Amino acid sequence: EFKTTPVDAAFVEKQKKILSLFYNVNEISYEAEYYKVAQDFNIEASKDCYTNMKAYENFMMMYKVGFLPKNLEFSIFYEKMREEAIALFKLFYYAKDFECFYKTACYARVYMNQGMFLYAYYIAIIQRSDTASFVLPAPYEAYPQYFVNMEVKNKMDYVKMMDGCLDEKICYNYGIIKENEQFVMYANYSNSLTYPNNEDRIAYLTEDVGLNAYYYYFHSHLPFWWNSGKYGAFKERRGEIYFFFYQQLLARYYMERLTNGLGKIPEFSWYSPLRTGYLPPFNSFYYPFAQRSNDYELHTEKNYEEIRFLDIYEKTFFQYLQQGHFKAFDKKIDLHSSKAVNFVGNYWQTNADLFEEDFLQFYQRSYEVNARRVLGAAPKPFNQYTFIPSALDFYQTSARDPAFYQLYKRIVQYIIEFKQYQVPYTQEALHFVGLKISDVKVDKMVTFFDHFDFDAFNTVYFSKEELKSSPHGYKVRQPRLNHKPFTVTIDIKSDVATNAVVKMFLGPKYDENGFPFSLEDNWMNFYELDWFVQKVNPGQSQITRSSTDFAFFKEDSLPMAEIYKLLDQGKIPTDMFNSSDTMPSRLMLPKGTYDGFPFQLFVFVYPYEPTPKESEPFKAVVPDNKPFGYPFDRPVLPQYFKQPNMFFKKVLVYHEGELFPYLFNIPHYTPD
Amino acid sequence: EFKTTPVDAAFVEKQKKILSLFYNVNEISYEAEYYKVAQDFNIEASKDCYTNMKAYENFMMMYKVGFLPKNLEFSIFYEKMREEAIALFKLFYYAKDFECFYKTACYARVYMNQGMFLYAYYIAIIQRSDTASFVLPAPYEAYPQYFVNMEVKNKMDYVKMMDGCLDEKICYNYGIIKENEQFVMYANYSNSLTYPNNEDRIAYLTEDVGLNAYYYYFHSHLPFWWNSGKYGAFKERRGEIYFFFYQQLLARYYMERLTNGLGKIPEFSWYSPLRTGYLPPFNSFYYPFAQRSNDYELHTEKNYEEIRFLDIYEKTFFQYLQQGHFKAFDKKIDLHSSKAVNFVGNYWQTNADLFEEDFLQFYQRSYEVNARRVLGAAPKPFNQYTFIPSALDFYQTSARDPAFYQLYKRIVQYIIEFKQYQVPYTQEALHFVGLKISDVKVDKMVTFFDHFDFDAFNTVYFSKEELKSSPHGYKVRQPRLNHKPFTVTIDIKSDVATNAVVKMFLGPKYDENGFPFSLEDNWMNFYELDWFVQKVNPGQSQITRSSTDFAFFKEDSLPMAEIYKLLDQGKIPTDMFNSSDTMPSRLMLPKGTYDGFPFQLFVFVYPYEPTPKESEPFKAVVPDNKPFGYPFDRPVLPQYFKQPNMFFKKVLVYHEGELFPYLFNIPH
Ligand SMILES: *[C@@H]1O[C@H](CO)[C@@H](O[C@@H]2O[C@H](CO)[C@@H](O[C@@H]3O[C@H](CO[C@H]4O[C@H](CO)[C@@H](O)[C@H](O)[C@@H]4O)[C@@H](O)[C@H](O[C@@H]4O[C@H](CO)[C@@H](O)[C@H](O)[C@@H]4O)[C@@H]3O)[C@H](O)[C@H]2NC(C)=O)[C@H](O)[C@H]1NC(C)=O
Repeated sequence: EFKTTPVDAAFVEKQKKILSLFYNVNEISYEAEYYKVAQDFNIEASKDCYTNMKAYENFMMMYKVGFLPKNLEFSIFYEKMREEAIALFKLFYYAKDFECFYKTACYARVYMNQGMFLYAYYIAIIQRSDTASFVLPAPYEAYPQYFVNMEVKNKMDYVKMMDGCLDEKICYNYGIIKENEQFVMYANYSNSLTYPNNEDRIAYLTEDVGLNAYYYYFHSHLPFWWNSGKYGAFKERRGEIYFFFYQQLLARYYMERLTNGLGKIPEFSWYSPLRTGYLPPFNSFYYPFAQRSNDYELHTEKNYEEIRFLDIYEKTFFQYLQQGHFKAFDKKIDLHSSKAVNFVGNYWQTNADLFEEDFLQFYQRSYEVNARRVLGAAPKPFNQYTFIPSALDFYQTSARDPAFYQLYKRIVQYIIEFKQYQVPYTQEALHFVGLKISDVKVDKMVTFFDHFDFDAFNTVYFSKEELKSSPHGYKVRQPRLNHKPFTVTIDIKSDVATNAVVKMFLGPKYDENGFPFSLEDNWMNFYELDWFVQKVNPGQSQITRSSTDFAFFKEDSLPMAEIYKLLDQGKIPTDMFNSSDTMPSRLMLPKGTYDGFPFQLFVFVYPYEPTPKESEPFKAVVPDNKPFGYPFDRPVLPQYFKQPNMFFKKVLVYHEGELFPYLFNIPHYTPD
Repeated sequence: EFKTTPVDAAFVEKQKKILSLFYNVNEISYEAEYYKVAQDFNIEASKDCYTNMKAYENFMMMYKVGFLPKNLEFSIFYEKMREEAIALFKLFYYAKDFECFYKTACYARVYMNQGMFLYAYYIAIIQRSDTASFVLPAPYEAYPQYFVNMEVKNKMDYVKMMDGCLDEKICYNYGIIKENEQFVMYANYSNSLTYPNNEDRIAYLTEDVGLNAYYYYFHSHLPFWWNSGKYGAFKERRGEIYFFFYQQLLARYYMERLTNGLGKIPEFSWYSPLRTGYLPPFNSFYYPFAQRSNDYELHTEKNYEEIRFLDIYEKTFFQYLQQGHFKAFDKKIDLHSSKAVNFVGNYWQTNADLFEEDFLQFYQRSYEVNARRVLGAAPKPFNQYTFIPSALDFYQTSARDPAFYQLYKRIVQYIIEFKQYQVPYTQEALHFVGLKISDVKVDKMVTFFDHFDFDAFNTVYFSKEELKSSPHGYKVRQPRLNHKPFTVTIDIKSDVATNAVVKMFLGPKYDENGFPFSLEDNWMNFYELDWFVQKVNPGQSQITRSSTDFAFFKEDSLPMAEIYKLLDQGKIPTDMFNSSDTMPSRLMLPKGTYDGFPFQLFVFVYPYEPTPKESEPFKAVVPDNKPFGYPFDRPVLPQYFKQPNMFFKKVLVYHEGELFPYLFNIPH
């Protein structure tokens, strides 16, 4: 009951090579294969490992100067850095074949900044079409310092310096135990000291490792600085998925807020104090992460120039809308087409497609980068290779900061302002003639917390001796949200014999007040649970769909220990290779309440139009003509949403066992 | 459904006369008794109707000048108005006997500002020892303009102008119905258009008519501007009563917050914007009530002077705290005693007692009065008699404004700072030698909403013809919170045999965190449910105690129409008589969840010391020399609250039927 895929022996060899660069990423083992291979890799004499001569020579130019030194923090949001990671990726991506890529990576694993190496390496593995099917470690196993609060990281460093536990009893009381000769450290989510306000209610979501990893995978599947020509016809839809990704994520987040009684995502101004502070429980080699207080004044001497830029970046968009048709980055933008939809997203992300070039150029300033800089609260960088980090400097920690959700809310509002220019769906575009949903039934929907382990060994240091055998076994254990399986049953009268699409969303039923949401105001608050095609036949029939089969959710990634165990059996975990960029399903449902929190499930059935065969960047691109998020991709006329083939069903989400995650990490106490 | 008291014939004659002044408060019936008696009343030639000659002549000087004109808004927070209300109260109170009192009242009811009359008349009935036992209409029946949202008031006004329903079925859809030839108007609590924020989650408590009446009652039972010497031995505890009242209230209010996901009462600063606005649906037929927007700057030009005042009034207090001991207002005060608690309360209320005088004087400025003027947001009064009203201008609307709880939270905190001077209770002062609570059991505690009617006839005008028949029958229907009765059973093992005091408190179990509250930071958050004396037996016994019997909660007021019918039978309602100044039962519990919301029940048993034989200003004054709120009148060391004669029980408060009151008011 963990999805398997069989896999042959040539595969095992290549997968083992790729996985091996992730062992002890923070130090160098002189007797690892990678070290020998890098010693033996003559880079000057290797023009013929590369499909692209320019990339090679471009790398050598920067190479001869020198790169970002080992041990410094890496972030693509600083330019000098970005130009280097991009050079590294071009090398990885234009390597003739696998041998070539492996020597290049070994070299980089040895001689280059570990952050930069891991960033380029992940992206290249996802992007190279000969590596497309290989599995990667979960990002929290590759960069545990981005996923572990200081408290836990310190406890582990402490256990290491002592070479183990003084005595068991002392240790157990501090949440430190041995299991099968490995160390396990119980971890709480952070308290009122890092989230000095109500946002702490939600720390179990915002600090969730799955949810942070998801954002990282999203970025690495199509990074802003890269064009999307690798993906064919998807190029003309890149901006669409940008909106969708953020609209869905914020919809997921607002639902968490509702169950924890927290109301709307706050709005703000660049010219005003921002309310919800955040003190990141992280440090880099030199600096504690930058802290932002409650009521932090965004508008100060240090951010004035940035704020001017941000301000006119948004107001330009207003000017576009005001005008309908306008000259923008080559063509005339007409707001009534869908070349408009694409433009809108590329505009807000300042991605490579906006400029219709291959890679983001050195002088093109991004809206999102400057926003993160203002909101990150950090002091200005010490030099081009040394910045003071904040949660917003990385996709791995971004979702920990309340400001992150506020910033994307603002962008999503802006896009929704443009979406006011889109013609709404008519009766005839949504009516499925000859078919009616007569009823929807759902099993009990139940959430709970349960423990979850990962190996954090990459954040622990090891002697020359211990390294000779790839040492690990430093596990973090944490209560994480989860739900039970449940089945949706859909009942249908049908005249016709066609293939059909069934979509299901979850959205709010009541606002923070107690009033029924009205669709005109709530369509942006629905997130997709599922999509699939079904043969329908006339009469009454019924489709059953288990939550374990929902399209947009995955199983927890396996740890590397387990990946290797499986490899020795010719086995690969499906969800880790066929769909890493997908939301973990443990977070499928907001945390419920013991009585049951009211949400609603929208079930929509429409005719299926045979759409060709692609191989797009994400799981969110289903083989359909339909816009992403359809029929909730755009403003609603409510009288058109009483279609026989639509059905809004009230459902309560329960919760069972302890309502608070800390109750799982108390020494002489066991929960429920 | 209500407790009755048999009542003799003399009483009924007097009670009827009293209640008759509360009929059609807003116009005059040329054919009613009160009118003829008022006309026959030579105020000039009847000095001998009064105990106090000074009071008599004082009123006359004033009356020769002139009083607040009829129809204008009356508020005791404005100097000249207060001085006039006090003069009229002096008259009522010093009336030789009930006859002179009636005449004066008839006289006042005819020639005077009706609001000013009602204010003075209420208080007089409560204070005069020959009226001590008589009953009063609930505040919402006497001043329904202060308990009705504008939409409802207008629905009634237009029905009157129409002389009834044109068409039953349009009317129905607007929540207007005929019942026994009386009109019933259904009323919603106000929407985000009234509280443009989170505080609207709670409108069902803050707008609640019981809760607002309760506050009006607490004021009238002992007004800040008056002396407390009428209650003798109680005078030494007036400040203690003042603290306890607000502490309890805020504790109750915070519990409603917690069940609606709301957290701590925000703190504020006179020199910064106040986050939470208030827009009242009330008007004085002249000005609408002043609105306070969100993020309203307190420190603007028109408030410079008042903020200066409020600022030193506070800082003077800090200086007290810093100095430990000092002379103030005659006295030498040492913050280690209880002559201290009393002083501290009196200080904060600037009441008459703080000056050792009979009535507040013209020029002794009140912190609460200016706090309320600044927070109330109104432009400055136009003249002596004409201000722009705010919710904080009246005891009967105060509880409706978020700022009200913020203001009293501030005062109560300053008192808690003082309380750190008080020496904590020790093991020996709390331990009951030879007695132990072995268990506490509680019935299911269930809240719910159900309908409640009152007569709003007082804000409707009638013709000469109609008036001849003193007319009513304009009823408002509203969902109100409520709970099902429940029993607490306490199990006690004891060695010997004495009378015991049993006390029950309700506190939160967790903060907005989800984290257990510790007693150190929670003692202020317990509200008292009950107090009673018990004969304890040797060995094992069980005390059973029902909610319907809880000492600090009352049944609902009956409307006058019902009071009249009871009087016709020789009966009155006990609670309106014996305990009007007590909180209503239905509000005993905060709204629960279907779920069941986690709180704790604190059960205390201590030895009974037969003491005081008194004459009570409030029912909060129980015949015990212990402090009010004992053992939660002061900072706690959590390790002394483990005596066998204490039990903390987790209870869960459930809720049944509809969670939102508006679903109770939907048409077809
Ligand atoms: C206290 O507060 C509550 C809540 O605000 C309020 O209840 C609301 O009352 C209104 C009418 O008084 C009610 O709407 C009526 O609604 C019904 C129900 O409609 C339902 O079905 C529709 C499809 O058939 C669907 O589209 C709706 O969303 C809903 O589920 C409806 O039959 C009425 O239709 C209209 O009639 C009016 C006549 O004036 C015409 O103008 C119009 O052309 C329609 O024919 C009408 O809309 C509403 O649903 C209630 N709100 C909620 C949130 O439940 C109470 O009235 C208020 N009570 C008092 C005494 O103040």
